[PDB]
Amino acid sequence: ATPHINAEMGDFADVVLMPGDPLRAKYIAETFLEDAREVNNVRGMLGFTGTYKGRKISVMGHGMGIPSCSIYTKELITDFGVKKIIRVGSCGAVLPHVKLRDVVIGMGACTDSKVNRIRFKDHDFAAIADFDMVRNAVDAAKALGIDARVGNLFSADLFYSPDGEMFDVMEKYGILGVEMEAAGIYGVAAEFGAKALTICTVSNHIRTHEQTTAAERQTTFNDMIIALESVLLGDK
Amino acid sequence: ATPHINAEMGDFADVVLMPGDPLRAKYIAETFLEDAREVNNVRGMLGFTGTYKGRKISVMGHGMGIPSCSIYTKELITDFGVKKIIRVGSCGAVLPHVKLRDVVIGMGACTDSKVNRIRFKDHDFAAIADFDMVRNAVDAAKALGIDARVGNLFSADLFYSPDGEMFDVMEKYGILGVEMEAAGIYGVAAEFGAKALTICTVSNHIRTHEQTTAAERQTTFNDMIKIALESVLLGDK
Amino acid sequence: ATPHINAEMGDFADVVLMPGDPLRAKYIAETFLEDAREVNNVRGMLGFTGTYKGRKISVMGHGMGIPSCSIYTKELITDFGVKKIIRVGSCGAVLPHVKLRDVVIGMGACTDSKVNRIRFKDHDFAAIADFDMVRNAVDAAKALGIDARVGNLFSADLFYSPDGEMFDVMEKYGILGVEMEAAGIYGVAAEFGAKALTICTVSNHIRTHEQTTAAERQTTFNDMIKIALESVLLGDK
Amino acid sequence: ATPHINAEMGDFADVVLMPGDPLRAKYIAETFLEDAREVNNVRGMLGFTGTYKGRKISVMGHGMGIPSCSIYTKELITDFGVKKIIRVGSCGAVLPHVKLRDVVIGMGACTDSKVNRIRFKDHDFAAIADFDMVRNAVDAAKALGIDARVGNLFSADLFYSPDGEMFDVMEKYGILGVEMEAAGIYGVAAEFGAKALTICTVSNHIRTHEQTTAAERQTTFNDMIKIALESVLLGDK
Amino acid sequence: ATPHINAEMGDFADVVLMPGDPLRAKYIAETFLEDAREVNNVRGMLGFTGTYKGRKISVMGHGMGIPSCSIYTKELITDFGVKKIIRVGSCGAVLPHVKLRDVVIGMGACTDSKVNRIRFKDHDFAAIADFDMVRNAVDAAKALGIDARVGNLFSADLFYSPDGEMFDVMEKYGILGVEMEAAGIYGVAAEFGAKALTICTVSNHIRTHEQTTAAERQTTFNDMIIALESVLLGDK
Amino acid sequence: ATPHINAEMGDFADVVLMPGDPLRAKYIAETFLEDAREVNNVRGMLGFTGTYKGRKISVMGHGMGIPSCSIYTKELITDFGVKKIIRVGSCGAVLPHVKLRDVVIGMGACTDSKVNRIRFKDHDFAAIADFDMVRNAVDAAKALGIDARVGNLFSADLFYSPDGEMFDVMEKYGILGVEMEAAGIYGVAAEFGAKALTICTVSNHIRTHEQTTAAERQTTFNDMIKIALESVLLGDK
Ligand SMILES: c1cn2c(n1)ncc1nc[nH]c12
Ligand SMILES: c1cn2c(n1)ncc1nc[nH]c12
Ligand SMILES: c1cn2c(n1)ncc1nc[nH]c12
Ligand SMILES: c1cn2c(n1)ncc1nc[nH]c12
Ligand SMILES: c1cn2c(n1)ncc1nc[nH]c12
Ligand SMILES: c1cn2c(n1)ncc1nc[nH]c12
Repeated sequence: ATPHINAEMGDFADVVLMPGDPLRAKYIAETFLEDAREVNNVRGMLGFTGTYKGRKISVMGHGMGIPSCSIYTKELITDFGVKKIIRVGSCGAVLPHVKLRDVVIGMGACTDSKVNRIRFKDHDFAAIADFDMVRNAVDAAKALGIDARVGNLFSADLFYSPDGEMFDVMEKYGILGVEMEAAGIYGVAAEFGAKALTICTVSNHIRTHEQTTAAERQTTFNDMIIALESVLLGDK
Repeated sequence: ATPHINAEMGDFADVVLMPGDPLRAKYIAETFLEDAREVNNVRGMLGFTGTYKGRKISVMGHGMGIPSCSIYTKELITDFGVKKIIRVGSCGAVLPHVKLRDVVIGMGACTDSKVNRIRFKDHDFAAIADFDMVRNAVDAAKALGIDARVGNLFSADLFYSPDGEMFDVMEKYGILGVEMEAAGIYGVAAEFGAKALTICTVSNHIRTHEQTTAAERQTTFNDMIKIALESVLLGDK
Repeated sequence: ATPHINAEMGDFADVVLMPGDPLRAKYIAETFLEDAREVNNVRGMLGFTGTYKGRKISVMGHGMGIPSCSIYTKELITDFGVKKIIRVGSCGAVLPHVKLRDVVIGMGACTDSKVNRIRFKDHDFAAIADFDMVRNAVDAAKALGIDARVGNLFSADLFYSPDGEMFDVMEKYGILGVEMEAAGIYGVAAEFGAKALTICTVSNHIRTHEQTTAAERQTTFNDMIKIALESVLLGDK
Repeated sequence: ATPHINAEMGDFADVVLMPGDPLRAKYIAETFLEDAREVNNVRGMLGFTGTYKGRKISVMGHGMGIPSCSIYTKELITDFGVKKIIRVGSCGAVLPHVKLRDVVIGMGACTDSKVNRIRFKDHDFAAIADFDMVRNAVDAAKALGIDARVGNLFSADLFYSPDGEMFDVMEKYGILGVEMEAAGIYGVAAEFGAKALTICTVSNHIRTHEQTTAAERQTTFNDMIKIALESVLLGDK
Repeated sequence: ATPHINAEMGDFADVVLMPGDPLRAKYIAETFLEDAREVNNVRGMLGFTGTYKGRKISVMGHGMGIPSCSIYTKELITDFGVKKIIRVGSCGAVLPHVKLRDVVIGMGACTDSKVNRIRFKDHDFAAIADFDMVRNAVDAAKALGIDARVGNLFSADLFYSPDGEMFDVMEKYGILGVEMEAAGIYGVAAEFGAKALTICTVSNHIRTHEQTTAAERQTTFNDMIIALESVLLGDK
Repeated sequence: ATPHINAEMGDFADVVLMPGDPLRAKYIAETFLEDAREVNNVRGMLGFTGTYKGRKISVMGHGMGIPSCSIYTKELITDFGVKKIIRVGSCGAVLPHVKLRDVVIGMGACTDSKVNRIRFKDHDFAAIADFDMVRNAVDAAKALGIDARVGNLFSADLFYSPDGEMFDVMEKYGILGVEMEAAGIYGVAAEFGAKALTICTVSNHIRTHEQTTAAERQTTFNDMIKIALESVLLGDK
């Protein structure tokens, strides 16, 4: 057991899918995993282990923000044998050609957090996904007939930014989606020698809004959960 | 409703005690409040409203880290008429003369986050509590016979910090507790125009490596809660 | 003797009021102390020791700016047994509801100096006063019938700042007064192990451009001095 | 023409290979392209346009260092309709398991340069390659019987860095190769909306050394150019 | 009158010599200026105007540190018509070949202050003297048979540094003297369009100490006060 | 030999002239030196050693940008006993009174590069020339009937900067010329204990433009080389 996870080695699979919302982890285990057992409830951060097409898989919330997800991904890597983290989340778009319900894969993650500068002697650490995990996700999306955009996310510390001028900057430099975790998870994965990937669905357009239905949005969220099939591709 | 709270104006008291652990908010409402009703469960961040000695009072988790609690404290302040936030958390100690379950009152909060530099044009913003709230908490602690140190906390972004040497610097400058929120809450309170205070219980020593359990963290920090609730009463006078 | 003070251990009281203007220290000693003797004139930085209602008390200028007052507060703390520094200065106001001769108590001090980043590994050090000293000053002000706001000061390196827009940011974040020392004094107190507090009199408004004379700045700020001296008396209890 | 390229729109293919050493451009054009024509000579930075298996390709050196290649890549993109840039060159390795003449593909590039912080309001821009170009290079290498590593480069401003400890940090965080351009090319690509990739062969080990021979550095260069060119044809799909 | 100088246009010469110590300004007026009148005493920061070989010259303290001297040099430039500031001060040496009582001329001034980054959009502003003033000082020292070193000073914010490792850095990069004002004065002079020069005598060796006599040290201080003759050379 | 210079100790004079454009080195050697011999050719960066009025001089180009010239100047100083480096090149002007083909001598060099902050523990290093070399150049120019301005250069990392407002700041603080190397050469000179100077002719005005012709840029280049070479003889005293 670690200070934020009341579990033991073996309780997690060597791959963990992580949404921000602990209730969304419950949704995923119940919708997609067979024989799911709950393996953590400390601080309400529900985590589960079951099987997908016979493959052992865990899913667990990571909370909002780089500091929260850094705790959980660290402890999973160093104390529960986890090799792969797949964040499965929502993001806001700044580019006009990125539409509601697009699937975005973060090959890199920009940030206004200081955590990677602290790690990297105040220089620029390029916070990146594991390439093979990216490729597995692109291929799994193709097999399902979904086109995924691959590029940069931006991991914000302030959901409610006082700036607002920073969204123009993100647009100018081609940021595909704004969320709050990827850069921290990629930093954790480099620091402790594991592999990580962030996939997001566009849940709003920070400029404008666009228009869809609940059924359509929930369909795309389930499409993202690509993540499970990418694991199977990785297993080779 | 706000993007992270499914409630309406009036569901929250004008004062909200906030631990990081939503299960601890649930424990506070069951143990200390009367007629406690649940007013939020979005993302599992349980929030409750009830009364303490007749005073309407809410309690709601804020999650771990400056970005998490920044979301919740903002929405409480801008859409639910919340005037005072009292964070009631845990912290790790670096000073030798600070032992487990000691109560610390962060008049100020150091940080290695960039959020206040982003608000303050890259200068030093002294993240501070409301003075009257600090004094209320000190007086309530004296009336309860509970010791409490008043000083600087350090709000860390990395619970698992790769810079162990920074603990020596925290120690040198008298930091009473390492937690993960205060400096961001004080920044929100200033940005959005309310008042805040962080009280913490020392739950582990970073040097001695003695620590309290996860079950103890959510259900044994009762002195802190009493200080927090009684300090509201003094503030209402 | 230290490199900037020609005196010996015992010449200073354990509490030193310090304005920036050495002529103001001279005025304080003549007007408020009894049996005042001069204990330093190096570089014209006049310092005096006497008694206030029987309590040994010193007063000495610290010069303008964080680097100037850092020298003097350091030497007082490390070679003259000084335990408490009470800065008694002037400040410029940015908030509309803050008028000339208002008294401000800096529980914290923002700054655009780099000195605390250099002490604190480039992180945010919340430069704060001693809590008991702040409360002493608040209580002494109430007993004297003098209003006083408690909050953040901003310690500027550039009196003539080329960034006028930073005043808007100070205003947004509730900065009660722009002066040039508090954040450095609070940093010295923490580094070298003593306690400090800055009290300031609003001597000009940065927006309205109303200002007090240079002669008024050195001889009309009497309410502040009374608060400072009486707060020491409360602290001795 | 532009300040550093004396040519007209249309003289360059939409894909440009860029070695560092400008003398290698003429080599590539004569060894791997058909029907090559000279399209630039300003300050000895020779450029050529030709075909590889019918596909229009240009090649031109970029100089050493982020400021140099930032100039040439910008002008190609904004004034010559270039859509893809492939930098081909050498790097030094810090990882014990990365060996001399290994092929490294920079999906990302760390840097100690300030150029991206100037672009990105002093936040962290992740300087990344175009994903399809990365994958094209991996597959083209595979088809040539070459396993290629994919991960982070580090683009150093100072070949002779005074901070020997940074190489240990690079190794801790998995940096595959040290060179001097990738992060700057990636930033320009993002700034003006084109696509870029850096491929490097390991020419030396910062740990120990025992560098490579002459015919080995000839075989290995040819493999890298072959990989880059076949990757373009894969990108055409 | 300005907020820190109780004087009027005309009261100062268009060149001001400035030591840190207001008592040292009094010493200089009394030792070197004819018909000296005191023209400022606000905050005890004594300033004087007299003549040197018939040339009108002022001298005035500037206090310790960049923030203090920035106030006084600013107000002198924008409100009293001053064109040239010559700081005349003491510095500590870090180089082993820089000896006690060497005369050091700051063609540039390094600093750990943030004031020039604030002025210069967070980039590196090279805080420099006016070249002609440097050359006049070198020539005046030569005519007096004194060899002056010209190079970098370092302007510290903390006389009592918590670092201490920074002195090795200054030594490595050839810093001739450590004081507390030059970089701020050069920043003021660029910002408001005036000219400035810092001359220092080495009053200690931050490593080791060396050994001289009071009479010898006071002789070298008077040699520095070079400054007066450099003005006359500047007048052409 | 060094990684970028295939030569031996003694092949270079103790004084090296460095243009940016490497093709200018052969020009200088053939036009102003006697008995010139080729001493380097690695990646087309030709170097030559000869005499000017009996004085041994070398010339070799430095590439564009701080990282490029930092490599070559370092290796010359640490491995070829070089004592003085004179960079000769062009710059852009922001000041209305600085005119095309004016000669500018960089007593100091501002920069938006991070290299000196990496050297100087993130403080402000003033990147400065050697004073005697400055004065030698002024006097040599005077003797040729050329008035030369002396002050600050700005060494830009990005020729194509995304912050158009920085040119206004440069103009406010008196920058005489914008180029891309001076501050980096000055930092290397200080790091390894040698002497350096950058001389520039104004080739364009950032304000407006209306650049210079061909025979004008020929006359002006020759004047700059003449100034640099006569300045060396003045330095020999
Ligand atoms: C603006 C929007 N936004 C954000 N800032 N951060 C995270 C996020 N997730 C969905 N939408 C988001
Ligand atoms: C070491 C300990 N520690 C920490 N670092 N950060 C936050 C925190 N909360 C309780 N204990 C904590
Ligand atoms: C504007 C005003 N102002 C200032 N900036 N800094 C320090 C200070 N002391 C009194 N008044 C002050
Ligand atoms: C150490 C090594 N090294 C470097 N630093 N930078 C660029 C580069 N290219 C090959 N080898 C290199
Ligand atoms: C160490 C020494 N030192 C200093 N730091 N700063 C200014 C100064 N003037 C003389 N000696 C000095
Ligand atoms: C604008 C202009 N400019 C520049 N930025 N950098 C270097 C340079 N050399 C000549 N002209 C230049």
